[PDB]
Amino acid sequence: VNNTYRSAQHSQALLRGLLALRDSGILFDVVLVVEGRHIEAHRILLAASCDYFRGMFAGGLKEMEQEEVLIHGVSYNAMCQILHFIYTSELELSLSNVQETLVAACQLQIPEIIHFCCDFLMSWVDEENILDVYRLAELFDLSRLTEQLDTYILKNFVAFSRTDKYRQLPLEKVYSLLSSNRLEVSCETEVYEGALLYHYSLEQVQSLHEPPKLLETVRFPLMEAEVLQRLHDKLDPSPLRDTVASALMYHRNESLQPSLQSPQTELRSDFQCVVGFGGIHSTPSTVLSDQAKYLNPLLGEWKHFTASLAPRMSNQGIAVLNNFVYLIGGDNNVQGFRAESRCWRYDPRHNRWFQIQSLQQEHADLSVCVVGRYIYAVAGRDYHNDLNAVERYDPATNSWAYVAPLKREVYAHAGATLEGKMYITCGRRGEDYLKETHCYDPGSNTWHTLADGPVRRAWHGMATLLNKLYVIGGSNNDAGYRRDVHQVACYSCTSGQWSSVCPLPAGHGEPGIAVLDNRIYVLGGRSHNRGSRTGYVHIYDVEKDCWEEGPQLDNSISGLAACVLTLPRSLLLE
Amino acid sequence: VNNTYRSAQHSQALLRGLLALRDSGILFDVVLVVEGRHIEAHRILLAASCDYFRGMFAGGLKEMEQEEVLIHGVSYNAMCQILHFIYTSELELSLSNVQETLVAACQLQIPEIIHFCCDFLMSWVDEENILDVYRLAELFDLSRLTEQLDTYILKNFVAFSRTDKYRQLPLEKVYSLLSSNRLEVSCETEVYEGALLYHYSLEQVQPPKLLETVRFPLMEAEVLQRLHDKLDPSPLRDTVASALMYHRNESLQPSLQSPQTELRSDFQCVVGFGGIHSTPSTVLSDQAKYLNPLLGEWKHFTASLAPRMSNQGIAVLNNFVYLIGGDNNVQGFRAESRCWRYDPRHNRWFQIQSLQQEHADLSVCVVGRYIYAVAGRDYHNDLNAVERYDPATNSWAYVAPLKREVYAHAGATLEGKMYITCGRRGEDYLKETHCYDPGSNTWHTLADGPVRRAWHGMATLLNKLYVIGGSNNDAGYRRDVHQVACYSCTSGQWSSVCPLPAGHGEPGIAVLDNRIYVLGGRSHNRGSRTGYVHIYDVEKDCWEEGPQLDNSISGLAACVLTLPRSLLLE
Repeated sequence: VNNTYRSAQHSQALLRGLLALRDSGILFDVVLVVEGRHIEAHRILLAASCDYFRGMFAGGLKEMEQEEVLIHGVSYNAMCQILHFIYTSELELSLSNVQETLVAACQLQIPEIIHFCCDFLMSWVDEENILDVYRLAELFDLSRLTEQLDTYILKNFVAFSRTDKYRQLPLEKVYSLLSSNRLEVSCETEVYEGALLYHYSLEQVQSLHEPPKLLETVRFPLMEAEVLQRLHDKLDPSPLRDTVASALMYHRNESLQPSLQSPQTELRSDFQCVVGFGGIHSTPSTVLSDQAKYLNPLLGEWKHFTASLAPRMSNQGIAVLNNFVYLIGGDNNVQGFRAESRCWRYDPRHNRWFQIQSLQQEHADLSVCVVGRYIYAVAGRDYHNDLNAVERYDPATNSWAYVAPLKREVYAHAGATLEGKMYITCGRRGEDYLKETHCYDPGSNTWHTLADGPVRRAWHGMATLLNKLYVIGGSNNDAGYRRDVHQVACYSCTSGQWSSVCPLPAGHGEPGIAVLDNRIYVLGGRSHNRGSRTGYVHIYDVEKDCWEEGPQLDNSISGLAACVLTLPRSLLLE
Repeated sequence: VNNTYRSAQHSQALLRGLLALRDSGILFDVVLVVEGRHIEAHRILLAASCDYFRGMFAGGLKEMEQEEVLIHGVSYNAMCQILHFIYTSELELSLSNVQETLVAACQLQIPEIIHFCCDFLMSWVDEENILDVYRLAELFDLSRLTEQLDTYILKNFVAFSRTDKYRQLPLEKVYSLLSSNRLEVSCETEVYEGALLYHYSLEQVQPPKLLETVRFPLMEAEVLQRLHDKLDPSPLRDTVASALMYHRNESLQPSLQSPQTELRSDFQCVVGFGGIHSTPSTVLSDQAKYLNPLLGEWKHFTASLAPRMSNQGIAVLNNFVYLIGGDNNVQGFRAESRCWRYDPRHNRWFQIQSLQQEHADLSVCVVGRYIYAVAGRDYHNDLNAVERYDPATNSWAYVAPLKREVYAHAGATLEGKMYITCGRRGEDYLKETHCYDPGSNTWHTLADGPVRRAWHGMATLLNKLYVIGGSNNDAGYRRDVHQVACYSCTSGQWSSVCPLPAGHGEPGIAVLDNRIYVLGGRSHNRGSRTGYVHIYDVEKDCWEEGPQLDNSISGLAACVLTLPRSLLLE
């Protein structure tokens, strides 16, 4: 209790001394007189906040070496306002003096006070003072006022469309703002109405003869199919007609929609709230869940979502391509060994669903990584046993493309392509437990040597987090007994070294990779020591290097996987 | 409506500005020449560099507004220390700047500097620097290190007998520690010998007001009785004899209150033990954990032989509770055979004699020869036999009928005074409301309740009992009654309070530093008890998270006794 600390009450003592000196009419070093009115404040705090004011007050003239200080060749009102704002830490503005006060604060290099005043003015801006906001922002050129004005425009464009403010606003700026995928919109009809109001008189709307350039900013494929068809029915021959035809073709060819992507088919919404799909939860019975109810660590609470057309599959392989989550196969050995062939792919970005037919693949409980237009499948099993003959397939073309066969038979194992190279580690060839790890690169179409796991575990899948094999621990009876692995370490096979990563609090093989807010979150699996599924998950980031309590899942489940995707504002609206 | 935001890095900016002003060589307003030495510096920076300089030379007095300032007792060492502290922004002591600072601070008339030097010497006190530490302690004798110095002197009295630090050590603190009985000690055999050796020399073992300043009867006499028997005669032996009869007076513990039997400390709170919990949690409460305000949580401890009583009565009569039987049929009847009484004054508990009639959930006042109960009733039904409950004497005798027919009613001593509002004929709401005070044992005249409302939640509002609104099926829905009726004879005016969301029917009454807390309640809409505890302060006009009990029980008795060592240590 004798460590040297840092003084923090010196400023309070200095302010108290300055106030005592000022109240007694002594130690008058800085004096400001405005129209015969005297204002008392502590000059110590004011002179210690910025350097421009200190240099102006004490440049070295005769004013700084006398009881009375005179400022010649300067503006008395601006200097007095700046000094008052710096000393009293308050922004006293009016309906017409807001711009002058903001300019005075900016001249004093006060970011916090100026930003607070600008935010207060924006939040208390009347309709009759609309012209007093844009002009003030243009004249002041504040680093924060422009952003506040842009946010207000983006949030009140709907209200401005009805009023004449939309007409007064620049057309080029409005078009540029609409082009960016950040504006808050509800329906394509509203966007079209806003574009028409920007490109035509508001009174006229309440002229489609001339196709404006800003009309192309509206995403035709993102509109409703019926609405798009109705618009194209009366659409005259023009670039808008071509866009409508392209959108109609994309809608009618939804089977190959991912292969017919266009620059105008981009979404614009959220991106977090990872929503889990599938999986088998022991509580209250072994059934394939079809609801979207997860626990997003970023939000700090359980994720809320509505699963529409969610397939009833457990531990299904999840592959994300073109920002779309696809589920292929999926063993259901929890309720009994039975191979699953039917598979479906969802397209939340396109607001539709696709029934991707799957070919006859002799694999179960296998993970397929879609790298580019081709995919590779590893692990797998025969009809009643495991096998080492791994055959890949391409979901894009439903073709059984040839891939590198597995080095050893894998039972309930997984394999993912790290930096475009499939990796297989641990595993168990039936009763025998495999330990050698082979990283068969899909590009080379052959097996290759890879670094063995730091801990001699079995039935552990291979996952690629941050371009590294972030898998450690594992808990299964294939190691010899139901004994927990007391040694946990992260050995990067790609780098051939024990790269530093976040240690796993619990060891579980075949963990589902889930990245949210740059945090390596792994859940699911079963603990041999506990003799059941693990319902505890921790969301910790090695990069953050912060230890805290991760969100708890709603129920204990196994074989749950998730991926990063853009979520709509409807989920956050509830 | 202006607000003021202060950054946490402004101290560094102020220091940088002061350094820039000092290094500029300009903006000098005060010029002082002392001992023929001429320097240029800022007056504000110089004042802020030191601590006592700002309060001495910048106090706004006549000397602070003069060209020349007179300084007496200021040596070059003090100026060098101030300059070093200003330059390095560090304030600490070392092995080469300890004695010099203490010597130079004696003539500076700075109490803060002397106290800081004494604290630094105490934090760096070794066997080779005993004289310097003693000199620093004598120079300052800070009020914060006095207790530590006294404890160190007492624990090493053998060495302190010949050491000069004993004369400079505090005497009042040592005397207070010696007479104290709550001090942390792992034993009472070697500790007693050490205390005896510290207080008096070994030769004595083998007028003065300080000698009589020790309150032997107030402290624990159980361990000091043997020492006092062999000691000289004193008038403190009467308390030991008086307390001897209290061992065989467990039944009459509240009646045996004595002037020296006052309640030690004011550590009154709510303990999540006792009572019968039926809704909304089907878990029996057994952990007797006491919340620690220093720790902020009720840490678990070894609750060996803890008093486990179920559906026990709750009363506040001079920190002593007396009750007979127990009935909680409104929230679920539960037969129990364990009866416990909370007596923090005696720091002991005993099994009281069970009365013939199980009458409880009423107001018990420590008046007369025994505690009196207002009429009586069975566990859940009214009975034609009227008797008074006397658990202390276990005497079942017929009593006169009460003026108002009340069975299983609710009553408590609010703020140490008995009060009753409206009434209820058990679990069935009635139409006639009469306020009978259990303390007076008579139907005192009061204002008639215009609205048939009862079994509401009562809290401490305007230092008086107040019932506002209510929650029952008499209004036809689960709404709030706009009319609020409160009887405050002492206040003389109605106390406005927010309506109680949960009704309080025959619950335990607890006072914790004039802060009413409600656990459980009555929820007619849910068909069970309240699964959450909420406090609705009228002044706050908002819902705040109060102390959440471990078990959401209703009418759970609170026991105050000696806490476990692990629980006390938190």
